[PDB]
Amino acid sequence: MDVDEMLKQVEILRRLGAKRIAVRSDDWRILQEALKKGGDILIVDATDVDEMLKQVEILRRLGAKEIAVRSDDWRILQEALKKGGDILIVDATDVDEMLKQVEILRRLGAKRIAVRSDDWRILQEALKKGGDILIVDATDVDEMLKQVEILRRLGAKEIAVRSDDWRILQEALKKGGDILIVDA
Ligand SMILES: [Cl-]
Repeated sequence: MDVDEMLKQVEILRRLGAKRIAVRSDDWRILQEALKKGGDILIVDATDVDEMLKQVEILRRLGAKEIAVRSDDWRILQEALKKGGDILIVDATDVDEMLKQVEILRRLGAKRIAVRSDDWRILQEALKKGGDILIVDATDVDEMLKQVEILRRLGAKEIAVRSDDWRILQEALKKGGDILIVDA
């Protein structure tokens, strides 16, 4: 998720010093509120190609300087690359499929690729292949801390934690995670 709850979360996280806050939502209304409220990255959820391109253009005309497009369909991500979306968020399931998806995106000139996976094995292979942002899907506070910490001493320079619970994201802020991804 709700607008007043997302604003409240963003405000609390910013008042705790979060320097990179992402707001994820399938509703254009929430994301426009987050931009106005100062959210750093707007994460456009998986939608149709026509609706994704229309939302990207208006977020950009409204002043979004960091737009992320999330999609499991590689067609959307390329069309968002071409439109100029800033972060391409790969939500793949198969390992060898992910590095395949990442490699074409990078050859096409994607300068900011994010890989999203609850499986730490995929995220490491993404770190190996040079993905720019590792998006950890959280579930347990001590499990996320473990994954964040291993990823960090593996050399991950940009770690994002995704959670719908303010508890996990504050722990990720406390632990030094780079991007806090407010789920809605
Ligand atoms: Cl995401």
